[PDB]
Amino acid sequence: DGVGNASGDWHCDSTWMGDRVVTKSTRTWVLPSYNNHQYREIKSGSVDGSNANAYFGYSTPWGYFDFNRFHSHWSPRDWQRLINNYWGFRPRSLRVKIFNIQVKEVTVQDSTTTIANNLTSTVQVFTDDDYQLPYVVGNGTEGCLPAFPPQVFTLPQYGYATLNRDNTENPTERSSFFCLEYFPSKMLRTGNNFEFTYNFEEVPFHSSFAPSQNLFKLANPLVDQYLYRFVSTNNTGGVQFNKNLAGRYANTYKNWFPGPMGRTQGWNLGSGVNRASVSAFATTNRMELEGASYQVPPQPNGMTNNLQGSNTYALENTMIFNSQPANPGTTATYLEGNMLITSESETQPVNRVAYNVGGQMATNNQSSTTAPATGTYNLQEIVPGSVWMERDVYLQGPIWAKIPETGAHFHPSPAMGGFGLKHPPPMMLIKNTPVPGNITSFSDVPVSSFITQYSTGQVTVEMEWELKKENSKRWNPEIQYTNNYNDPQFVDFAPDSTGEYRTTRPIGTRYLTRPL
Amino acid sequence: DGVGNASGDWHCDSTWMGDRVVTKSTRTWVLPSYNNHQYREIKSGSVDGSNANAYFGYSTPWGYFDFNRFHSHWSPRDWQRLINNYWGFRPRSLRVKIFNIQVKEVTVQDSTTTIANNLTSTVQVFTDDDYQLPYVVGNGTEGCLPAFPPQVFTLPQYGYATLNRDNTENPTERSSFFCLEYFPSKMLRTGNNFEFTYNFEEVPFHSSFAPSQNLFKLANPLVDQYLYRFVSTNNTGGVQFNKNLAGRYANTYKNWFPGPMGRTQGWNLGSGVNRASVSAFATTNRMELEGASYQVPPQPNGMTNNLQGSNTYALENTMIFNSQPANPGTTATYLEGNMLITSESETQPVNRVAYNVGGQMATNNQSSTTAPATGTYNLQEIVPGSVWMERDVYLQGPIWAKIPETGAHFHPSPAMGGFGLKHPPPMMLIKNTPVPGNITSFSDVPVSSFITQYSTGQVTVEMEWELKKENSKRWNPEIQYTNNYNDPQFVDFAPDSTGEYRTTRPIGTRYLTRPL
Amino acid sequence: DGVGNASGDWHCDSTWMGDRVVTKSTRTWVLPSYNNHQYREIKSGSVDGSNANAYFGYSTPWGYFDFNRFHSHWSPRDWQRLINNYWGFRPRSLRVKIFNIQVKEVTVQDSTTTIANNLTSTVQVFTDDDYQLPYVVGNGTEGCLPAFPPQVFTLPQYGYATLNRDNTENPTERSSFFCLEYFPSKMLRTGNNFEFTYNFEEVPFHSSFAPSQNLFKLANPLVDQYLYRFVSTNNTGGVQFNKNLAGRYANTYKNWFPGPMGRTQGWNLGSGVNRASVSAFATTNRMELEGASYQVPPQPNGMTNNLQGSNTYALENTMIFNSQPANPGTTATYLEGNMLITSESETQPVNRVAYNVGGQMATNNQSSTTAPATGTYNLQEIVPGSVWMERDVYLQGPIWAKIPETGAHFHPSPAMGGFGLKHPPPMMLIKNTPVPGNITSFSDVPVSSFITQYSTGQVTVEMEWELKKENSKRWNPEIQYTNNYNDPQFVDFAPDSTGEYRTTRPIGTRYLTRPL
Repeated sequence: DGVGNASGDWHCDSTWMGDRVVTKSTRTWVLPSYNNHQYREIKSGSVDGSNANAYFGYSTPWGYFDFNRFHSHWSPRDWQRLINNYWGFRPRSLRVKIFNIQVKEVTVQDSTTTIANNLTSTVQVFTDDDYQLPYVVGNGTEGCLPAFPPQVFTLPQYGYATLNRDNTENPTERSSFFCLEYFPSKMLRTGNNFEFTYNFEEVPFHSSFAPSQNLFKLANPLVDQYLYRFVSTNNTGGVQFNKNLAGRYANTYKNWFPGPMGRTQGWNLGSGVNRASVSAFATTNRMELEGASYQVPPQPNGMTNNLQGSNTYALENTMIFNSQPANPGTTATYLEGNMLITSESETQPVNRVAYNVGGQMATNNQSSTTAPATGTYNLQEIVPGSVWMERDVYLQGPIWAKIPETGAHFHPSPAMGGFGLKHPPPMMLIKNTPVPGNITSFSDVPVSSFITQYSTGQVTVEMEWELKKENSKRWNPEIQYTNNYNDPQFVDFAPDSTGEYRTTRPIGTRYLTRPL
Repeated sequence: DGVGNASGDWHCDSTWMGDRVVTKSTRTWVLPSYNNHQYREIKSGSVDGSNANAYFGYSTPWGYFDFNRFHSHWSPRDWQRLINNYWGFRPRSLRVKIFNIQVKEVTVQDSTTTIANNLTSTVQVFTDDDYQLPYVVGNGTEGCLPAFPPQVFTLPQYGYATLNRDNTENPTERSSFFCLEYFPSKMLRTGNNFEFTYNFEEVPFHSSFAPSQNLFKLANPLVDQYLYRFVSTNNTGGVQFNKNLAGRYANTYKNWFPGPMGRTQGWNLGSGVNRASVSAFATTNRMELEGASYQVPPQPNGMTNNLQGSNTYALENTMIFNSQPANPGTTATYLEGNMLITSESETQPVNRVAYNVGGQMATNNQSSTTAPATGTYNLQEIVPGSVWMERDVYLQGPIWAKIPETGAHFHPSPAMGGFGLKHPPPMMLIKNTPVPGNITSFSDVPVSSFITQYSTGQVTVEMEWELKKENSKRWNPEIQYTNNYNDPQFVDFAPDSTGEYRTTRPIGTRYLTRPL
Repeated sequence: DGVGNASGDWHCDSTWMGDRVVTKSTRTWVLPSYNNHQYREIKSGSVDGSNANAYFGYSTPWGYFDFNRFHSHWSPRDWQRLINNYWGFRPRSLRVKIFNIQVKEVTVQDSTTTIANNLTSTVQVFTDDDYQLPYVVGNGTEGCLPAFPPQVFTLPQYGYATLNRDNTENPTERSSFFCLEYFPSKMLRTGNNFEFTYNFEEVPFHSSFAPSQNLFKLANPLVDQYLYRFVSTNNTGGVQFNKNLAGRYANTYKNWFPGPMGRTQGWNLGSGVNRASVSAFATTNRMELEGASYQVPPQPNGMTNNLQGSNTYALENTMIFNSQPANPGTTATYLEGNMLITSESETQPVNRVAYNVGGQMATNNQSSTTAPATGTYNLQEIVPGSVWMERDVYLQGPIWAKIPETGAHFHPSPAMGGFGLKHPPPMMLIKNTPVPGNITSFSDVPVSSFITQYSTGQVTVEMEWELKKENSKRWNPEIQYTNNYNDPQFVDFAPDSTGEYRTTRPIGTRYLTRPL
């Protein structure tokens, strides 16, 4: 339309309408001109003594919008309203809007650096709707819409790794290059706006409740089982049985089993002595792939990293966030006091404890001459009639992940939590259209001098979520997420005296309970 | 209606109508007044040297109807008619009826103990249709409708365990209390009756056939494979191949694999020496959960506990029933002569043997200096292209189990056999409405003196089952379940001279065969 | 619309149409960027030796429009036309418009500080229609549309106090943070405008008349009462009566009583000696709240601060304005010559005098041995059959106050005068949308460098008022507000030689009289 008319309005809200809730968020973004308008091939060799660190890829001059964190859509208080009242939820639709664009030209003649706005410049924008480009959004990386609405953010630069050859920096004949200018995009001048809608594919509700019963003790403690059990042999070797009594859960027959587990190492937070001067890496859990060794946090779903009322944590089975945002490439050594360490202790009635052995079993064949022997195991995968709880979602965590296209997968639920999607919300890429400097003669060699500039604008995301109403018959009152602080020095989830947003705790999702 | 009119009739039957069969059972039940009308919080610490035995829960004054045993619906002879002719079956619907109620008041003045009937007293009854209460029915516990129709049974008391804290008797802030009087129930006087219907959710047919072929020998024994195999290296290290010949099953290429296995210990029944003076517990298979060690019979599906024509049994992978019903809390040491030990030997062509190693595999990397080494394994979970047979159903065993609500499970088929249901037949609870004794003054303190009483009545269950017709082209005659006894001293599955029902053998379900 | 077209026109007017009068005001406002775009948590401890001064709250980067002063809508001359002719009035509707916006960018490179206009920048605007935010408008604070139409004003910064803990600067777990960007707002570029309408809820007319009779002397001075009164006891103790004569008002029986009073201290203005070297604070009237002592001017309604034709003023029961506007945070010691001290002397026939005792009453029980004793009181609250006059409204005073939501209040009429409203004219907030400076690299840390800028525009308020026509039968002429000055050196309510607006007197509202 025009220069003196606004292309959209500010919307931040939450509208609860029974079975649905609609969240809206608007933020102000700024977009730098990345790479100075060109593609570069980026690469690395073996860094920090690990060739799993090697890669080969491309950085592009595009930036993208990333809103795959819950705090980008939920306020602390609406999150509390959700986890204290519902049993589950899932995303239904998405609507995005980019508007009020402003391109600024920057000129640094004689160290004066003046910023003027360029009314005729454009930004290009497109969404990759067929998933033809490497999807980098759901991998726990930075650059999402901020938690707090008044914050202004920088869009991150799009880049991707393709195939490297033999754990070195070199490409292979299969490494691909994707040119993003090879997709159709819209061009927007200062009076233009971009709009985009999306519907999620039917996914299972997240389970925002904790189990009120232990999986191995579902039998009625008042009645005995009509099943018996082998309990020994007499002085001659003949077998003897005993009836499974009422409430002797250590012996009853079971119908269901706990989920898969792979033992992780346990460390003590706060009080609780640990081995001094250790170097985690050398002894962490790894998986090999293409000849290299990778750490695999947070480990696959089906375990619990903490046992309620204990300070031992299987740290690599844990999501660890920082209480605040950090600068790029920081190598500082943070301590427990700076972190937001999550705990999955409310799944312990169903998920095995990560730092303990998973059980034991027969190692030999007993005979008149050999005594029965058993041996414990450290890992155990899926068996039939197995049940576990998926990892929890936090307000500061990720909403979805793309399920990789390979044609074969098992139980597509991402290790970091959230929804696993075949076709997730498409990537939205954006860049400042290049504007050439003063060029006076002809050359077949591509132009390399540009006017420096950047853009800024507003972005609105509108998500509809479907809720699963809590339907309990528990008599006594439940546990609820509550604002409880002893002698607060500042309000949590609010700006402090400096104006910086504070958050002292990770807020999970399981407060309500249910009988198994 | 009224005192002198009966509220229902007696129905026991079986109606076969092609693809369906409808069973009806009526029994006479008696209901004691449990706990003297009050809820109690029950609990236990570490019993028998195992804190997996600890719990915290509640007993209620309610009793419930449990008809989750096949012999509650099938006569020995109809069961035989089913397993000798069909390939499978599954439950379709359920209809329950409680009628002809009679409340009796018991007065023990001067050691005379007279029983009179109280025409104005009620029983309360309800079904938990939304599964809001801890479901205790499918956990192999006692108190089901009896096998034999003339038997009168006592309804069991409803109780449940909730969460205990740290393997001790104490509750946690998440432990829940469920008050059952907090549901809507019907009240029945002597002229009233209760009726309830239910439809099962589409489940897979049980497979009542044994495989006529071994899974590893599905190739035609007359033709060779067009695939080759590595057979050695020559004096220089160069690799050599050999064609896979006709009928050399030890080498053919396979497409499918046997199901998951976890080695269990094997013991000899009858003839066959075992290690003398053993104490099973210390070396049985265990799974850890919340810091405690639990035995897990019958182990997960996918194994066979016995090898046909052998007396070695992997006893913990076995369902062991008693030939007769036992008294509550018996600590007697039964011998093989008293038991009904089931055998899954007819799945051996597809399921690995529980007391043997599961296979072996590469442990190193061979080179000119090291010889290839291999190591056996004792457990192996699911892999792709795995096939196994679920555990069999017995006439004296369980029909269904509730699949626990956790949001994540794999292959919901219960270890003890039967159908795994998301929404199983709802629990039916019943209790004698309390009647206060002589109270002459007012008190804010709840009444604690009641008239003692009990009730009795009839209960009819009507189930429709769908059958899968056997469609074989086998030429020679099949194996059938048959009444074969050498010199019977009494008729089996009949009352003896005392009037007590006899059953000398577990009747499984696989007699018919099928080619894989 | 566009850059070269104006978004609205200038309207200043007054249209009298019988029973209604419509006022319109347009002003030019300027809006600074407050706090540099961020929220800050502001707080204070015990200041000036009083912990009632402690608080905890938040300043925001928003500013707001405040038109809750009568002089924002009335000219001195229309005010005179209102108070000389009507008996009352009340507000009926409100219409607001913000237009002709202009955002200016300010750059201070090399001490040149140049101001350019930025055609693409926005201001955000919204009205809090559900009263979800702390309402700070009706609390006698600065920043309203100016009295004189040519004046340009700065919008004040929105801030609020929430709960502090124990009269200290610390918050409590109940202290709330309100993010204003969490409401939906409009964005306006230089061609846009915002419009908003509101209807007041039916309120009682203000009473702009003075009583022509004294409340205790409503009886006809020509007739005696048919009631008698106790006047003494004879030498034996027997009681004696006397008839209440005609016009002896000191004794008649009364039907109605004066309003509530709490004694305030009286000081002499002009001529009239006061105690020398006093420090008011230590002896002013206070109310305790949460453990702290607060001064409570102007005291609750129902008293008169001055007795007509006297120079004694109960200064804390008085509204004291300054003859001119002052700078922020001035600690100057003003003298009577600089003030506009209001007087409520025209309510004296009905309201008790604040610096005098309120009356007296029985303190003992007389008997043959004790003489009747009495004791005066300093405070007396509401009794049944009590009548008083509310405080007057001045041209330089406040129009409305929000009645606090607590569920319980008595006679919601604000101490400072005006209308008390359940749902008052919603707050209108406005801010300059932030525009980021030159950002060249990505960071997850929020942007903190902005282009400095400010905005300006016009604002039009249109209020409809309903009038109550004066309907007197007084014969002789009334008192009227009149422009009377002996030897004027300058015209009052006009700009002086410097161009600054002068106002030498507070203009109340009661000139007309009425018989009680």
